[PDB]
Amino acid sequence: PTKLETFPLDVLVNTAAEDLPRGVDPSRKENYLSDEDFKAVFGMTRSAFANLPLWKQQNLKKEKGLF
Repeated sequence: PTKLETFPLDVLVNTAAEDLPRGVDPSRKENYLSDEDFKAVFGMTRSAFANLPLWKQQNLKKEKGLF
């Protein structure tokens, strides 16, 4: 698919789901973080995160306000 746009961490954490930017899926907020923000928040590669069990992906996001 088309490369996703990048959005600041605070926009993703503070904006209600229905108020988010066009193209932004609130169930996949981590995919819109810049590489710098993703690395800082999750401390692992995107592929590594995507390969984790769903419960773990969700739990890590919950502790960061990204779920």
